Amino acid sequence: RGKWTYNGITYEGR
Repeated sequence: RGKWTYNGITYEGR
């Protein structure tokens, strides 16, 4: 956690 990547878009939520 904290990191989500989808469609090449990285998203570090927490």
